[PDB]
Amino acid sequence: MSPTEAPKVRVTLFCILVGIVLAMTAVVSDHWAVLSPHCEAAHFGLWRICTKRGEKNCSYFSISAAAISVFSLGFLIMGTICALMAFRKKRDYLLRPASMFYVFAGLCLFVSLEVMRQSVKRMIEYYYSWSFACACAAFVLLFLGGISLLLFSLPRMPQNPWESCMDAE
Repeated sequence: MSPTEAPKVRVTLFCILVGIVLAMTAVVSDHWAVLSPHCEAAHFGLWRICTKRGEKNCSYFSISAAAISVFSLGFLIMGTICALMAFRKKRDYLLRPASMFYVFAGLCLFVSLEVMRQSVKRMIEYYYSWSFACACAAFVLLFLGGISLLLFSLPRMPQNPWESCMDAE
């Protein structure tokens, strides 16, 4: 009850509940780039590429980011299964891996972010408004709500000569 029902571990776990959906806001919305030739204004994403002058023509062609963000979504889903099952049956050891997959799901958007930047750099201007700063707020959420959940579930630095990690109870 001490590492799983403390409020400092549930403020963090509710914070991941924000970043679980903001990284889902990014992975469906294709709004994190603006092609601006000057009409051929196109808005890039992972899955659909839509050129807007209504003449809303959304289609596909980017593959790297898409493939990389199967792992960012999937890892998060797997992480939840460790985290949803670690609040019951008095097991708290289980949470330790749940904090691993949220760092990974954090860092598998950050490849995605870097992968999407190259596409806009190789292809007329660039501007991101709606879903780069979404995912750069779900990167920084999942990457840092994962490391803090880790240190809020690893026991403590021992602080005394007698104490040891994995110390009884």
